[PDB]
Amino acid sequence: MVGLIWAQATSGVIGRGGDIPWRLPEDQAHFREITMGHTIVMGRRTWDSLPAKVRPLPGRRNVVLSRQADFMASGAEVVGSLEEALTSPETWVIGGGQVYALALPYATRCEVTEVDIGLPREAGDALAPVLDETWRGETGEWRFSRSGLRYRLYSYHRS
Ligand SMILES: NC(=O)C1=CN([C@@H]2O[C@H](COP(=O)(O)OP(=O)(O)OC[C@H]3O[C@@H](n4cnc5c(N)ncnc54)[C@H](OP(=O)(O)O)[C@@H]3O)[C@@H](O)[C@H]2O)C=CC1
Ligand SMILES: COc1cc(NCc2ccc3[nH+]c(N)nc(N)c3c2C)cc(OC)c1OC
Repeated sequence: MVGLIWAQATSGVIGRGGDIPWRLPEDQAHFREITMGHTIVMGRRTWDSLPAKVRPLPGRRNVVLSRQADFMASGAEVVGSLEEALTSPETWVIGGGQVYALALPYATRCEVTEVDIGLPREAGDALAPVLDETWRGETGEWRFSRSGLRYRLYSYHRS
């Protein structure tokens, strides 16, 4: 099984300036809950985007895609392709616009957090992948963060 998990603004924006344009602790919790104890796959840029104190992501087998051969990611496995990175029976892809798009054709689950912030898609934005008609979605209800950010959860699966 290969799962994708991400948090996006309604517009599909997941990242800008090498960072995420919001803070939603409830989403961190969700991300942590789902990926804990599993293999995670992330782009080199996601790795670099991780605050120092949560890299490698504790409690998960960290795998980082990079084309750079000298690239070292302390406490993670650096690999040069998705197919070397998808070796584990249940891998969560957590890891970058570029990487969701590579990983998409292999995935059978997605966990999406939608954050209710108006943020136009911009050139350079890391963006969420589009799920075509092969996918079946379950949409959760809007909630309010302790921080007043409205957000909701979607779960997607397919044959
Ligand atoms: N809201 C959320 O859920 C998401 C938030 N984000 C945000 O997304 C952004 C990062 O995403 P993005 O900018 O798209 O970068 P990515 O995380 O998708 O990683 C891009 C890097 O991954 C490597 N990679 C790309 N595809 C391949 C391939 N086919 N073979 C070998 N290596 C490959 C390259 O590494 P290299 O250049 O070293 O060769 C490339 O530079 C950041 O802003 C981050 O904060 C991060 C994850 C989750
Ligand atoms: C800037 O501060 C932080 C930034 C990040 N970025 C990576 C990150 C953040 C939210 C996420 N939310 C979902 N639904 N899925 C993901 N794939 C995801 C990822 C991959 C992760 C952190 O901890 C996990 C953190 O501090 C705790």
